[PDB]
Amino acid sequence: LVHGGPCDKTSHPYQAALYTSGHLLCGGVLIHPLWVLTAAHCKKPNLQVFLGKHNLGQQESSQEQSSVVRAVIHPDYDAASHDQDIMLLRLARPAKLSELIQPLPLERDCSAQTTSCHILGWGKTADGDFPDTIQCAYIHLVSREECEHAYPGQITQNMLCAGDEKYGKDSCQGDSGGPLVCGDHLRGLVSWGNIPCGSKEKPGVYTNVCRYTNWIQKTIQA
Ligand SMILES: CCOc1cccc(C(=O)Nc2ccc(C(=N)N)cc2)c1O
Repeated sequence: LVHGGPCDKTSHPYQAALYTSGHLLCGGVLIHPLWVLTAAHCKKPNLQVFLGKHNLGQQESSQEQSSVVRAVIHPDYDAASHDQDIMLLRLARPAKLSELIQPLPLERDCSAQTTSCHILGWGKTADGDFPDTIQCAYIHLVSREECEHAYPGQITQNMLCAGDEKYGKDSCQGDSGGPLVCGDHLRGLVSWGNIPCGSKEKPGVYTNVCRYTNWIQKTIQA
């Protein structure tokens, strides 16, 4: 995450850290004790999910680790365009809830009125390094028309755009699959955007979570 700052220790109980080969790969969102939502392009071998983490460089009393027993990629995910960039991970060990481990409810209304939004993650910062402490930033949803102008022919109905006019606060590599939170609800998942990261003109592109209500519920209940 670029141009942000360290999160408040108690503000992100839904945040998951996804690892492969002992290295951080992606972000994720806890949505049920047994399920974590992430981006479909985060599919890698033997994913290890860490909940209750704030600082990746230290062992924390609140942390809970679990392997993945099932990875469910949306049937219509298109890797080249990032269309339908969503995947459900079933935990081997269900999340033991605490003040620092809680699910985040989903935004089910695609026409939800404008609320305060924020992004978070252990992705690439402004200096180009990967931080040990989770970063946070307030951003705003960008109109579909302005986003279409930024990325001609690339924005689908399964995508949302958000960014920051002032400093270009934006998500980056490592934050993928992490949450775009609007009014204490999951509005989006970090998917793609400007390289190098920065949203002053080209906003961050997020999976439009409201579109996947039926698919998520059908997968969890299957
Ligand atoms: C499975 C690991 O995932 C990745 C691997 C390689 C590259 C990326 C990446 O560049 N992602 C990204 C770019 C821009 C924005 C943005 N500016 N909003 C967000 C994410 C990646 O996620």
